[PDB]
Amino acid sequence: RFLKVKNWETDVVLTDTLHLKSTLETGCTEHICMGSIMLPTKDQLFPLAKEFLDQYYSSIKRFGSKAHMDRLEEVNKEIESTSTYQLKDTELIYGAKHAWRNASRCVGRIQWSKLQVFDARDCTTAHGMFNYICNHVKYATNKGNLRSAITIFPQRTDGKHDFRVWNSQLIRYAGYKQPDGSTLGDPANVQFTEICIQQGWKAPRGRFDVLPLLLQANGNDPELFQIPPELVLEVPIRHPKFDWFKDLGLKWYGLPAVSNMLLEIGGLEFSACPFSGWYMGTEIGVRDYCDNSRYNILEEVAKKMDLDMRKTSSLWKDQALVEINIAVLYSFQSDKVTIVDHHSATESFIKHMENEYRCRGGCPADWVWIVPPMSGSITPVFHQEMLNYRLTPSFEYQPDPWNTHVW
Amino acid sequence: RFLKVKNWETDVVLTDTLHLKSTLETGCTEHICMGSIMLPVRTKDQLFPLAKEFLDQYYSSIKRFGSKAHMDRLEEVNKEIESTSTYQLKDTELIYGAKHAWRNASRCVGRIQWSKLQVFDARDCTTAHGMFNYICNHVKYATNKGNLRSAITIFPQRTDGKHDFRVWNSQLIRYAGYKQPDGSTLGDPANVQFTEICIQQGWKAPRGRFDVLPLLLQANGNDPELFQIPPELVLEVPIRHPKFDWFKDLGLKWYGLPAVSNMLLEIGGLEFSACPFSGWYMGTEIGVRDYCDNSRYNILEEVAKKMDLDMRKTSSLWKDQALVEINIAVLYSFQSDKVTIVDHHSATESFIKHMENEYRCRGGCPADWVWIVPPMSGSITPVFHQEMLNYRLTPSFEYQPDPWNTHVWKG
Ligand code: HEM
Ligand code: HEM
Ligand SMILES: Cc1cc(N)nc(CCc2cncc(N3CCOCC3)c2)c1
Ligand SMILES: Cc1cc(N)nc(CCc2cncc(N3CCOCC3)c2)c1
Ligand SMILES: C[C@H](O)[C@H](O)[C@H]1CNc2nc(N)[nH]c(=O)c2N1
Ligand SMILES: C[C@H](O)[C@H](O)[C@H]1CNc2nc(N)[nH]c(=O)c2N1
Ligand SMILES: [Zn+2]
Repeated sequence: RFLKVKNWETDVVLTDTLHLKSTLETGCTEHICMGSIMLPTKDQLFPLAKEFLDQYYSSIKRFGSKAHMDRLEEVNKEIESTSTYQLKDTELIYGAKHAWRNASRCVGRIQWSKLQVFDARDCTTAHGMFNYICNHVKYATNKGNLRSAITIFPQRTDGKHDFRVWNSQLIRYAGYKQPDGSTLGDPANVQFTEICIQQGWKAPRGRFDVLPLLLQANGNDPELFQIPPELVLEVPIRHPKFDWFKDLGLKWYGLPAVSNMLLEIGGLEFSACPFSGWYMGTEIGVRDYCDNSRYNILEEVAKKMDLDMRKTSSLWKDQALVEINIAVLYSFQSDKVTIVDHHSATESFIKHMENEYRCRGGCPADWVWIVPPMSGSITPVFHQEMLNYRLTPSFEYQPDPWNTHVW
Repeated sequence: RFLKVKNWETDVVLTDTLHLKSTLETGCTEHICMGSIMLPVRTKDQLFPLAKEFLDQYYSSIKRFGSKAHMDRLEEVNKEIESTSTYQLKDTELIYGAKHAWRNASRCVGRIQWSKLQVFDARDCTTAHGMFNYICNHVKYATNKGNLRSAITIFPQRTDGKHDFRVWNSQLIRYAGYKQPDGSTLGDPANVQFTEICIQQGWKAPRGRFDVLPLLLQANGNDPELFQIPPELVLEVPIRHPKFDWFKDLGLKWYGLPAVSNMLLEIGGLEFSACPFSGWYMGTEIGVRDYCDNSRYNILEEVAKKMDLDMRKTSSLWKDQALVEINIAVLYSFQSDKVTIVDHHSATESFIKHMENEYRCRGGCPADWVWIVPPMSGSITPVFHQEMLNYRLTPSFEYQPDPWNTHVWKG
């Protein structure tokens, strides 16, 4: 019931007690572990609201106060009457920050308290949504000095009036299938890129075409909008030692901005809540560039290095992987765009974890996602035992809109 | 109940039904995953169900379930239990059992080799000297002049737990580690405590950086005895790099034979507390963990210095750059000396094929992702993108406490 987590590199042991407040289920059972699986009414709503407001007033050292009691009362009133309720701005801000704080797969949570929250609950149209997203992007990019932010659109009602951003990130490159069987651009977006064209997008059929936004307001049909290019800060990729690198023609964007998740606060569901921070180097260089199902350029970089690609045991893949990540980190720092290497980030997360164990009594963490895709065991998170469980408020996954949307 | 696992690189989906035959716990609950946690006297009462369950498996595998041969064996075992509180495995059962323990080892990326395991029955062993001889023969056979062969040696099973056989070493071959007055460490930091135990037990320590530890062997619950493995039986590989001539000057070498000796083999309710098993190394085990862990030989610094990497900011990825060269060197050295070894790309690719095969013919393959995924270059191996189910089948290898923490000293 009270749990121990050991670091095996430093022998340090923390005691987790926060997990006893775990509400949601994990997929796992006493018989089977699923830690590596990617995705496993009025009555319902009242307790959910109470649990939240309780922890809120607790955080502000005003638990059991009349302000607490009165709010619990008032929210209770509003639910019995309207079958839902609205969050005060302070609650909303607390809720968003805490959903990040509870994101077990996020290595960047040491920054959790410095989240800019833009309240877009007054939004009513796709054009209104577009305005808010543009402003989000601009605030967050900040000429390269990136800042964490979330923009929150109206909460779900009867499920027929959902607000959705159909893109998975605010900023991604298009994917096109070629007649010659291969793929141009980003293969991960071939379907979304189809839907865009299917909805009227004029694709320049290039390799790094910033996708248009597809915005759905109030359960309506989704509309297309192009982000002003001047707001999409991109970084050309060069190597600090290999001149030929530039010739590969690689660039990537500076703003990672997740837009398809569902924010749940106090039993309320915010289906459109795009949020952004800044990249860890490996996300781009390792995943985006070198994954087979992506830009998959390892072979090309390897050939320009003239490494022996005759036998896997020359580790040419690994050698190429390193230069590529060296270059990505190099380009961003050169262009003065915020980015963090996997060493510094994981070290930050260790400090954060210790902080959370000390001031909160634990920190839900998912080892499978915290450990970077390269160099895993030379980072301190590798040797860190972690406990995974789900606390609310939270970001949850949600189905792709196109499967759901009644047209 | 069916369970689906997906590969996100290939979209190959698999169905698990094998998890239904799982009985042991995992550590996880509906409200917590402990999947990244490293660690999660038996009566006639629970013993016979365990016996029966095993013998049913065994006779299914040889296509003789429900046979008279099957039934007589059950009644044989039953009577042996109620009259002697334990029972003895036939040799055929012991072999079947050890192979399956490996096959069920959810943390082992090397399980594709599981059917080819030489099993040495050391159950007639009664003394430490007898243990030394068995272990020496295991090492000689397994090493096979560098053309390594998988093997396991099985010593007598636990009885009342007051007469255990144990190998006190964690691996049959390992380098000493000595803590110095100034706080630093000579040798392998992982083995400091064991080295001390040995030294206390009368081992004369050469005190170098690559001293092969002696065997500390407990037979029948008696106090353990020291034995030195004959050096001619200890295959070692000088580490050098194919491009970097200064690399040999680092003075590194490693032993060829990975051989785990502190685990507990459970078959049909029987506990075999001494069961050293060995295979061959995956490159990263040496080049990533043994050399580059902070709490091990920690040569990342020096290698990076000699490559003259930019070590002022970690953003140069000097740590990663050096890590790769060390692993290239480990592979290059073993291959050049014709000592069997596998790189992490070949190993994980093979495990993936094995796994898919296990799903088809067997209905599943329990796998611990946290352990299967290699400790460098993780996402450019196919296992990174593979959803895996973890659960516990028997027979199995279990951890067991260190013997110096439980042993009752005789004198
Ligand atoms: C500020 C710097 C940030 C860094 C360095 C960072 C880093 C990461 C990384 C590396 C992942 C792993 C996902 C993958 O590799 O595919 C991740 C996931 C995640 N991050 Fe953070 N992030 C940052 C900001 C944020 C912010 C501002 C939020 C929310 C307010 C957030 C919420 C999440 C969530 C919910 C996930 C899990 C998403 C999923 O399940 O796919 N992150 N983050
Ligand atoms: C023959 C080639 C083999 C290879 C390449 C191999 C590879 C590995 C690796 C890399 C690990 C994880 C090690 C680590 O944490 O550093 C492992 C774990 C394991 N292997 Fe294998 N192995 C092989 C043979 C065997 C054999 C013959 C057995 C038993 C008969 C076996 C049983 C196990 C067990 C029980 C574990 C879990 C160890 C632990 O929890 O500490 N392996 N294997
Ligand atoms: C804010 C942020 C910063 C950062 N450095 N990295 C990410 C991760 C982006 C990201 C990571 N993993 C899965 C998704 N998807 C969108 C959510 O649904 C699954 C796919 C997105 C997000
Ligand atoms: C047989 C075999 C082959 C191979 N290539 N690699 C290993 C490594 C097994 C291994 C890895 N890590 C810790 C332990 N220990 C044994 C259990 O107790 C802790 C030490 C064992 C074993
Ligand atoms: C905390 C975590 O479980 C621990 O560091 C594990 C992670 N994965 C591992 N994987 C392997 N192969 N070997 C290990 O020792 C570990 N250690
Ligand atoms: C199958 C496996 O769970 C899948 O590849 C996971 C593994 N770990 C990950 N870790 C991060 N950071 N991001 C990911 O997308 C994944 N994918
Ligand atoms: Zn689990």
